[PDB]
This record gives sequence, structure tokens and C-alpha cells, in this order.
Amino acid sequence: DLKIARIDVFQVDLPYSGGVYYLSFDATIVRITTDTGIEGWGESTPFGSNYIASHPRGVRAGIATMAPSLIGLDPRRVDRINDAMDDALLGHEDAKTAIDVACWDIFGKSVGLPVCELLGGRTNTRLPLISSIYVGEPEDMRARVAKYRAKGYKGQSVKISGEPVTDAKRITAALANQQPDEFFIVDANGKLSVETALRLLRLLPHGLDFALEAPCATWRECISLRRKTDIPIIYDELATNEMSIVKILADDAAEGIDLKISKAGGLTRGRRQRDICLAAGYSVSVQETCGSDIAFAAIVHLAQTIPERSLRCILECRDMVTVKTADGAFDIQDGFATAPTTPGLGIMPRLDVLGEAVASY
Amino acid sequence: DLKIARIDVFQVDLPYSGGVYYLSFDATIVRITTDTGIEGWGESTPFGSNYIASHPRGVRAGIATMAPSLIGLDPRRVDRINDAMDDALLGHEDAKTAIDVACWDIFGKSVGLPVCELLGGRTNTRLPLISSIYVGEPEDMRARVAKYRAKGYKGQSVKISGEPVTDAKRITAALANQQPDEFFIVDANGKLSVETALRLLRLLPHGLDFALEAPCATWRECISLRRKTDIPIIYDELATNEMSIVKILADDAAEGIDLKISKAGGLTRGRRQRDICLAAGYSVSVQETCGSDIAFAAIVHLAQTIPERSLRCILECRDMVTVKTADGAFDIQDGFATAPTTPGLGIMPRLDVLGEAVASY
Ligand SMILES: [Mg+2]
Ligand SMILES: [Mg+2]
Repeated sequence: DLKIARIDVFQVDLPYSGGVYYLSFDATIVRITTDTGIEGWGESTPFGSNYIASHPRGVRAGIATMAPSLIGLDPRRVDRINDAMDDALLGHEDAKTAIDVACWDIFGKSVGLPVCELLGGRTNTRLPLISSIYVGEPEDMRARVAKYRAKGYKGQSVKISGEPVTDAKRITAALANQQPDEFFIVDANGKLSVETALRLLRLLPHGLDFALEAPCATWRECISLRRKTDIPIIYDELATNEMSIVKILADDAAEGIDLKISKAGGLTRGRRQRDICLAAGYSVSVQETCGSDIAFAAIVHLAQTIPERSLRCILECRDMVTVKTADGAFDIQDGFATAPTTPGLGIMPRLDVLGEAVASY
Repeated sequence: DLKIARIDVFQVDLPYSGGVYYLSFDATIVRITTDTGIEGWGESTPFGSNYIASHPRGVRAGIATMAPSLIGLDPRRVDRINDAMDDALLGHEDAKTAIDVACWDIFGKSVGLPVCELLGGRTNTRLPLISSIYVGEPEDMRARVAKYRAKGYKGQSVKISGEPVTDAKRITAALANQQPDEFFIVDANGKLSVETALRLLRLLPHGLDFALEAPCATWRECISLRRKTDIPIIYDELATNEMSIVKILADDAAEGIDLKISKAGGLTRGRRQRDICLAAGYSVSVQETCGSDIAFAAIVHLAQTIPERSLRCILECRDMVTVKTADGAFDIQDGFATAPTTPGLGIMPRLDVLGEAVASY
């Protein structure tokens, strides 16, 4: 009754809004067209190739291997589509993401409903945006946190380098005037060894309220650290597909996850993981490795289905870039947003920015 | 004093010697040339894209992302080369493999020594080849096991489907006349759920001597099963880089591993893992996902450095294909082989078979 007739891949250079990130992004955007003419869009944009086992060339290569096997399938059967992608290629959540998201776009358009409504129904609360406080001198970090607070942000992500003594001063300053209505995350991006994590935690003065995200690079190290601290731990890099989330629960390894759409594998896997976390009482932040307006659409729709008490902000990933790839109303107002109310993802890509497809199936 | 001047990538179709595998291979071969003219070779050939998170297009895409960063580095500093590959791209052991192996080839040629001698020194014992018994009717499997026994093979790998009742009959028949000098492996290739693994193990009659390889798809399932059985367990698909091997030890999860060169990340990582296993008392089989004569060279040199008591056969991966990519003397004789004694890997590629490079850096 409805079949995938074509899968087109586009490539877009997305300049970094921060100029240069020390220690532009190559975005992969996919358009799926059904036999009836409905078009759906999805995106997968890795944060370089050093964040997790993912890179731009890898995303497109993965799509090339899977795409042929998807032609003729019903895009509305999102779980079956994912089963099919899994049968064609193991892992590669980053390559599967854009395809899955596009199917959801088509799905919503086919029944005339916003994606969040097909994901269980939209909540009646707004979505808090989270700030990104890059590593710098303690006072600089504190000032930037203040700038965001003055813009209405209620969530802040403080990055650290991995050098415990200075990091301690950075966290102390960054949280200097934290308020009762703010949620703070200290993100180590897997840069701490257990030794360094313990040294950092022991150096911190009392009174600092935050959750520690991605403390160490490997599962073993994070578990080892978990046994020696009472600080809330959030998995990000190590939280990949739904099988990894179940492992977190089996190991009582953390208190929540940073659910990045393209690391999870799309909205379908995002839903699977959402339900695992909500069933367990884990907190969930919805973000992305990186991405334009299209990737942001997926973030907002998934987040709009997570009860406020369980949500830990969302990342307006498009803030990381300077090129607009699509139009959409996300109702942004002083640090908060809400999912659109039109069919599908609620976005309309700018074909001129996408250029001609780099691949077609 | 010695630097990488060029990295060329070749692609070779390798027809399956078994005709068609149910439920040809695309081989990636790399040639590294130093500024002084020394050439080294390496290979990475995935067993399709369903075995592990690896595919042909992915191997080459990974090389494209890493290669530029390697130009100018000393190929002899194998561990530093691997550190550099890690700095350019996380994971992707499959893409790193061919480059690492080629550096070892260069390394051995530069000092006029076989790779196994630079890996710690060759043992004085022969390397037993292992058979591959594809799934079939019980009697057919038993007959094929007999065929290999009659050829002098002392190692046998019996594959199963994942259907416990029939699998039990298959294992019973396949091992019907196993001898005192033979080592048997039953490989589930991660196809058993804990439920199915338990049902299979409970159905088997007493007296069957074998080690169970890759029983379940995920780490959690394998640990769960480990707690409910006393059968030796060997990790294959889940044994990836050295960090995973340390995790096996931390979890007391298995008795040994199936070390596949391209899954491990090359000879350097192979050495790292070898030492972890030998230090622990874990058994080690040296194989490959798939591969021609070049990939086979890496297998033999690593295996020739593992004490006989700890080795669990090697896979003559080239037996899986019908196209010869290089000449080399592996001293094959009735189910046994030994590493060559000439410099480097001891192989000379057939340039005519490789065709023109598909990529150059
Ligand atoms: Mg993070
Ligand atoms: Mg195996």
C-alpha cells in the first residue's frame, strides 16, 4: 500500500558557529520518496571522527551498503525497517539514523500527524535547551555560564579537559552561582581515567550540584569508578543502541543517559531506549552529535514525548553550525522550545543548500 | 630516518570457494611505500556485513579518513602508528588492520627479519589448521568432519543454526568419532539466545568434548549464560580490541578467544591481546574474518609466537576463496603450517591481480 521507491543522499558542509573547535561539519542528509510521492527527510552528522566510532565517510558508506535492501519496504513499519537495516549491516547506528528519521517524516505525513504524536503523544510542557560551556579558564567558563543564564537557559553542560586540578577550579567557578531551577552537567567526554576521576572528585569542595557525564572511555572504567563514588553518572558515548541501555540497567551503572539521535540509531531506537529508561526511572537528555535543522527536528519530537520529570534538557544542535538546511517552527523562546504541530517532522528542506544528490538508490 | 611516503589502496573480488554461502568477498589490500622505497602489504576482508559491525565499503572509508594523518610517520614504530590511527578515528579495527600489517611488513624488511621474529620470536612447533564444518544434516556434518580428519586436521569448528533440537543432533553426530588428539569447537556465531543456549546444552548427551564459541550476540547474554553452565566459552565476535579482552578478564567471562587479525585491529593489537591472554592463561586461536594469502601471512606470523599449549589452531583463511593474491611459502603439510623465514611477512603480491589502486594518499 506504501513502499520506498527511492533513497537519495545529499552532503552539506556545515561551518562551526564557534569558528574552530580545538581537541566545519560534514552533514549527510537523506530523502526517501515513496511510490506515492511522499517525501521524508533525515540527517546524520558526526562530531568529527574522534567523539565515537563514527565519521562522515562511514555514514555514507553504511547507507550505500543498506539502501538497496530497503527499496520496496513500507516506511511506516518503522520497527520492521530497522530490523531490515540490522539484517543488512550490524551496528552503524550513525548510518541507519538518517534513513529511520526520514521514514518517520513520511509516516507522519501519511496520516497527517506530527511525529511526536505518533511516538506516543506530545506532553504539555516546554523543552528546556541546554548550553555548551567549552573548556577555558575558570572565570571565562563562569562568565559564559552567566551569559546563558541571562538568556533563560535552565540546563548547562560544563566541559572539562581531564586535568583534575585545573578541572576542579573550572567546575567550582562554572557553578559558582548556580540556581535552584538549573540542572548542571559536567561532561568529561570519556577523558578521565579512573585515577583522574577519583582525584578530581576528591578535590571538589562541598556544595556543587551536578551530574557527571561520560567520566571514562570504557565500560570497565566507568563501572570501576561507579563503585567508588556517589555522584550521579550519565552515560553518553557508551550509551549507543538499545542493547547497551539494557546493559546499563543490568550493571546498575548509571542514573540516566544522554540520548543522541544519531548515536542511538534514529527515532525508532530512540523510542525503544526512551521506554527502557522511563521504565527504570533513568533521566534522559535528548541531543545530537551535531546537526542542522533536520537533525534538530528529530530531537524535538522525541523529547516532546518524555515526561518533564524525566527529561534533562535538549540540545539545539543547529546552534553548533551556521548553515540553515530547512525551515521549521520550533517555538524557541528564551531557552525553551516545543515540537511543531504540522504533519511529519514539521520541516521543509532548502533544496538549493543541499545541492545535487551524491548518491541515489 | 624512515617515513611513510605513500599509502595505496587496492580492491580485489575474492570468489567463495564454497560457491555460495547461505545465511564472493570484497577484499581491501593496502601497500605502504616508505620514502626509502620499502614496500609493505596488508589486507582487511570482512565476512560480509552481517558477521560483526564491518563491511567492505566501511573498511575503505575508514582508511580514507585515517591515511592522510599517517604520511610522514615512521612505520617501524608500530605502537605509535596505532596511537596515531586511534587519534584520527575511534574503533574501526577493520580499517586499521591493513595499514598496521603493512607497517609490520616494512618493519621486518627494514631489519631483514621475519615478522614473527620481531613479535617476540618464533616457537619451534607447527601450527595446526582448523576445519570449517558448515551447517547441514547431522550425517553430512559427521562425514565432512571425517574428511578433514583423513587430511590430518587436528582442529575442527562445527557451526550450528540456533535451533536447539536439531543442533544437538548435529553436534552429537559431528563429534561421533572425535579422537584424543583433536580439539573441537562448536561455533554459534552469536545465534543463540540464553534460552536457546540452555535448551541446547541440556539436550546434549554426556561425553561430547568441545568448547562453545560465541554462544550469544551480546555481552550481557554471554555473561548470563556463563553463570548457568560449566562448558568452556570462547569469545569471537565480542572479542574486538584489547580493551574488550581486558573486559573479558574483569568479568571472568570466558576461557579464551578467537583472535581474528582484522577484528583485533592488526598485528600490533594482535600482540597486545596475545600478551593479555597468555598472562591470564586464556587459549588463543588465530584466524581471520576472511582473506587471501596476504591476510593469511599475518595469521601465521602471529600464531608462530604463541606457545603450543596456549594455541587453538589457526584458520587458513585463503581456503575460503579461489583467487591467489600473493606468493609465499607457508610450509603446509597435512593440516599444519609454519611461518616463513624470509624478511617481513614473507609474501610477494601479484600486482596483475590487484589492478590499479582505487585510492592513493
Ligand atoms: Mg556528552
Ligand atoms: Mg567464530
